[PDB]
Parts: sequence; C-alpha cells; structure tokens
Amino acid sequence: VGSLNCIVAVSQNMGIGKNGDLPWPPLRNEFRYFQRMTTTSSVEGKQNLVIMGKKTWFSIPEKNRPLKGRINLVLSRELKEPPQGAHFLSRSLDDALKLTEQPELANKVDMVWIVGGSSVYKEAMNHPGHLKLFVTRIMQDFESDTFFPEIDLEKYKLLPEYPGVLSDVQEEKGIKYKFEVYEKND
Ligand SMILES: NC(=O)C1=CN([C@@H]2O[C@H](COP(=O)(O)OP(=O)(O)OC[C@H]3O[C@@H](n4cnc5c(N)ncnc54)[C@H](OP(=O)(O)O)[C@@H]3O)[C@@H](O)[C@H]2O)C=CC1
Ligand SMILES: CN(Cc1coc2nc(N)nc(N)c12)c1ccc(C(=O)N[C@@H](CCC(=O)O)C(=O)O)cc1
Repeated sequence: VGSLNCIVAVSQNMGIGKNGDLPWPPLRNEFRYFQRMTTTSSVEGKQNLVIMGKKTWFSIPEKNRPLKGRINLVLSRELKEPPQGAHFLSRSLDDALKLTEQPELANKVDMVWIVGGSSVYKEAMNHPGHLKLFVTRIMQDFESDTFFPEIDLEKYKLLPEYPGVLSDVQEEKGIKYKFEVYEKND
C-alpha cells in the first residue's frame, strides 16, 4: 500500500549471517532499532507488513515468532503452508506485493519491510520503483557465510540525515556501528 523498504545490518566485509545466525554477538539496541522501524506505522489503524525468506524466519528465536504488531509473510517455494506462527506464505516477491492490493490487506498495511535474506534483498533491490534501504553498518569484519549484495551508488543516494535515525556512531559490547538510509527512484 505505502512505502517499500529494506532493513539490513551488515559487517565491513558485507556479511549478514553465519550458520543460521548473525555473525556478531547480539546488539540489543540494534534490535530495538529494527523493531521500532518495522513496527511503527505512519497512518492510524494500519500495520506494517514484513517479508522474509524461509531461513530468515527460522533464524528468529521461536519465542519472538511471529514478530509482534507486524503482518509476517514468509517467502517460499518448497513450503505448502506458512510455518507455525506465520501469517502468509508466497512463492515470490511479486506475489507478495500483488497480495497487498487484495482487499484482504489493501486497507490494512501502511509500509512494507523486507528483512532478509540475500536473495530477497537482491530482488527487492533491482525491482522498479521507489525504494529505501535502511543499512546499519557494523564497523568491523566478521566471518560470514551469507552477504548483502552490492549497493550501486549510481542508483542509490546516501541521505544526509533522516528523521528518527541517529546520525552518530553507536557502540555496544565494544562494536561500533552507524545507521544509514539510501534512497532510489527509477
Ligand atoms: N544481519 C541482518 O540484517 C540479517 C541477517 N540474516 C541472517 O542471514 C541468514 C538468512 O539468510 P539467506 O540464506 O540469505 O536466507 P533467506 O532467508 O533469504 O532464505 C532463502 C529461502 O527463502 C526463500 N526465498 C528467498 N527468496 C525468495 C523469492 N524471491 N521467491 C521465493 N522464495 C524465496 C526460498 O525458500 P525455498 O528454498 O523454501 O523455496 C529460499 O531457500 C541467517 O544467517 C540469518 O540469521 C538474515 C536477514 C537479515
Ligand atoms: C535475523 N533477523 C534479522 C535482523 C537482525 O537484526 C537486524 N538488524 C537489522 N537492522 N536488520 C535486520 N534485517 C535484522 C532478526 C532476528 C531476530 C529478530 C527479533 O527477535 N526481533 C524482535 C526483537 C525485539 C528485541 O530484540 O527486543 C522484534 O520484535 O523485532 C529480528 C530480526
């Protein structure tokens, strides 16, 4: 209905995951920021939809599943029904966005958030239209097995600031990271 956005936390070597989990120790305010951005709707009586791939879903502790206050959609071609806790299942990202325009959800969803994995990001990314990427830069290297695709600076502009997103360097468990927002329209 509203805006299509991606949200990712990536290490300096572009890593987003390792053996089913994050490559760094848990960062509690990085998690807090993920939840405040995905859960806040810009219009009353609306909710945000969060789209993820099957291993992203299973990477979330079972006790926080489904993500609360959000419409949880799982992307999968192998699954027959949404996994336990999930609200929706689609076989592709267009089917997922085609569903948004179904009276079902059409008067219900403000913003649409893509939360992972790389294949989903790679795809939302080349998709046409207005897109924003919310990138948390974890400023160090971490052994990964899964990476974020390359941001094309000829298409995405790094914004100088964005309301509700801290512009300075954060630090936790001794890891420094900073929050960035990029925008596209093509
Ligand atoms: N740090 C961060 O910001 C993030 C970290 N992570 C971490 O990264 C990893 C998850 O990674 P990734 O491996 O990339 O996993 P995904 O979560 O993207 O899983 C891939 C599965 O999802 C389904 N799928 C994905 N894209 C599509 C599509 N376009 N159409 C239909 N089905 C699709 C397929 O399921 P099937 O095989 O069933 O068809 C595919 O096997 C974990 O390590 C997780 O903890 C994850 C996201 C964000
Ligand atoms: C592997 N993922 C992806 C993920 C982790 O961190 C991120 N950070 C950003 N910026 N982007 C992402 N896409 C993620 C996730 C794992 C677990 C939860 C999770 O438990 N979320 C609770 C967190 C609540 C809390 O931590 O207190 C929630 O309500 O969102 C979310 C995402």
